[PDB]
Amino acid sequence: RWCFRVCYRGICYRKCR
Repeated sequence: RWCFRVCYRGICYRKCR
């Protein structure tokens, strides 16, 4: 599962496809 972390305004969330 490819997961990457994205930070938005400090909110760092992880998207996984």
